[PDB]
Amino acid sequence: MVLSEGEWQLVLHVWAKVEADVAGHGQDILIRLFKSHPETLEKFDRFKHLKTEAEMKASEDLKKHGVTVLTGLGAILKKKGHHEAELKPLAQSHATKHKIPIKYLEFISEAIIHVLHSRHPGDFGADAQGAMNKALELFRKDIAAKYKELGYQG
Ligand SMILES: Cc1cccc(/C=N/c2ccccc2/N=C/c2cccc(C)c2O)c1O
Ligand SMILES: [Fe+3]
Repeated sequence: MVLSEGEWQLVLHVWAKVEADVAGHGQDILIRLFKSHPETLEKFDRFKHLKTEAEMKASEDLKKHGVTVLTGLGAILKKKGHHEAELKPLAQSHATKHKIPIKYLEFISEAIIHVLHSRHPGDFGADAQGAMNKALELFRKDIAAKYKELGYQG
């Protein structure tokens, strides 16, 4: 995977917008994920009992997790591919502690793209979506590499 500097700038430009409302984007993304793929909700004992979108929107645990996810992802994206230091811990944790399959990472990537488009349609066009897709694909491929290294067939 390789993005042009221009593509990385499209990614960082839209992320600056995500940063103006991290919690809101986080909620939208996780709600999208849980509604699109209900099985992923089973991984959170703290709010796996959430059912309606109203319950999800009112959940402090869901909101907090969305902030954790986007804060971590933002740190990785800003490295423009040179994210070994930030990605290693995330990978090991997801493989040995959380046991998150690669397919789940694919699902959340879909949700991220969808929400960014929904909230920033005037700027998150085909070029930016393509760039973010490549960025998240690189992210997933590098996580998969760490997984395989530790024997976790996620
Ligand atoms: C993508 C991403 C970027 C930055 C940080 C994270 C943090 N993930 C977690 C942190 C603590 C505990 C659990 C985490 N992830 C759980 C999880 C559950 C279902 C589906 C997916 C897909 C998950 O990553 C993250 O998942
Ligand atoms: Fe996670």
